[PDB]
Amino acid sequence: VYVPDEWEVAREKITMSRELGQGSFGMVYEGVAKGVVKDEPETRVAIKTVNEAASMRERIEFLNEASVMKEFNCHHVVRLLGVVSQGQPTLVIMELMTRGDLKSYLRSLRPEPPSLSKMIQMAGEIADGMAYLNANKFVHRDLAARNCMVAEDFTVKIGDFGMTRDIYETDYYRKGGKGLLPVRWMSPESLKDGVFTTYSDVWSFGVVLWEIATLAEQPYQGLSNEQVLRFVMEGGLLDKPDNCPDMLFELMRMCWQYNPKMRPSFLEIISSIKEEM
Ligand SMILES: CC1(C)C(=O)N(c2ccc(S(=O)(=O)C(F)(F)F)cc2)C(=O)N1Cc1ccnc2ccccc12
Ligand code: NI
Ligand SMILES: [Zn+2]
Repeated sequence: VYVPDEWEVAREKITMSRELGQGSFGMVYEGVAKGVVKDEPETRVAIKTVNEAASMRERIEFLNEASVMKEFNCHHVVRLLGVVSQGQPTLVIMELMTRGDLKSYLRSLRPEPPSLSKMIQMAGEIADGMAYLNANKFVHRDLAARNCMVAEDFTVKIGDFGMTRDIYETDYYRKGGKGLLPVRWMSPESLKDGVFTTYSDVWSFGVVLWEIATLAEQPYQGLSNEQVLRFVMEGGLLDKPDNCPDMLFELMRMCWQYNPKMRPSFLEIISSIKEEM
């Protein structure tokens, strides 16, 4: 069960354009929306949707994951703008991040070195969103560059585009043939016991920093999914990226302490980069 509220907006006011990709519950689109932002008759939006052919309790699961965003007010987490629970298909409308996911954005820079400054900006802008989420008692459990989102001004925001895009099929393993797992981005304790925490979010952040420093290479390129498990669970780590600044590899290491209680908080990460400006 879900009860509509003041977030509800009318299907009429929402246009869909070109598709953005396959979501957990449906296709996702680019669009425009009216009367959803103050002094702004039109607003470009991401329209997340459901397949008419999905369960009623999956249309309920879909809405109650958007109900979590109603609580948030951080400029580094992608903004919930409205809901359309009434009728078919069921929609959520969000802030449109006009440069898409951090992984495509970094990959688009290969054939052209980004400055320590810019890499440390991006790093602080990810760590701000995550600090907020961790404090509003939210564990991302799929923090990766492909789940960060980039604004027209190049500011980075935490988002989540699910585990279902064709484009990043390499980044997921159906372990034991169960559900998809982003094994390359997972803490040793997430891999062994299925323990997701703030602290395992800090591990995924270490791998995002690696992704920024490598321009989104595949972590542990040349190991199989089962070989990644073995390597990380026995205390293995990623190598210093080529041309990696000292300050940014030391962040990485901190985030990859085997003992979760040894990794720093996002709050401590922000403090740590702040004494570097
Ligand atoms: C799938 C879609 C629409 C979505 O629902 N979320 C999302 C954002 C935040 C949360 S959240 O607040 O729970 C937390 F904590 F995870 F951050 C949960 C889900 C995206 O990021 N999305 C992708 C997306 C969004 C905006 N502009 C895009 C432009 C180009 C390509 C994709 C774009
Ligand atoms: Ni900021
Ligand atoms: Zn379900």
